[PDB]
Amino acid sequence: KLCLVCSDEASGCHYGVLTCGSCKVFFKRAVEGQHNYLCAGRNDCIIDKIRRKNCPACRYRKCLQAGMNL
Amino acid sequence: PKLCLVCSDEASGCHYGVLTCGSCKVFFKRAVEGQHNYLCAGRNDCIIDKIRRKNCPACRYRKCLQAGMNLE
DNA sequence: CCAGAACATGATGTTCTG
DNA sequence: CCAGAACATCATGTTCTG
Ligand SMILES: [Zn+2]
Ligand SMILES: [Zn+2]
Ligand SMILES: [Zn+2]
Ligand SMILES: [Zn+2]
Repeated sequence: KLCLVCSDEASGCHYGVLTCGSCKVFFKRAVEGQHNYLCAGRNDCIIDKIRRKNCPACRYRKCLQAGMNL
Repeated sequence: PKLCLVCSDEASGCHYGVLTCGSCKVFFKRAVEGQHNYLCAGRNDCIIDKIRRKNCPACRYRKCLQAGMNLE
């Protein structure tokens, strides 16, 4: 039921992992994109339904640690 | 000189009482009028510079107020 | 049911206007 | 020179399509 990356309502098993739709397409664009994402914090941001917008670097990192893969 | 007191980018002039760049100018005005409720994902002390200022509206808004920005 | 594209919408930053 | 609106361009998220 819950996205393992942002804890929003999950939609299905995506890229190996139970995630929401927004996290699905974020992760695909991160991996297949340039993107030199820079954290404004300490590389340990909270990733929420809301706070996931704030830090792509941490969102992407949390995706990987969740086992998201192509 | 001159530098934005909010994000350290080049200031374009004195806006809402403070030396700021144009982007911080419109950001502030947008924030003090808008919805908004912003949430920090870090520890309420994010680095706000030209690079990172898009990351944390909450901290950028905070720096705007600390610098003394206001509508009058 | 899922990947990937598309189509809205959001958030931002520069330019134009008063 | 500055405020506010308008325009353009993102990043993000939902819906359509394979
Ligand atoms: Zn998610
Ligand atoms: Zn971060
Ligand atoms: Zn600024
Ligand atoms: Zn912050």
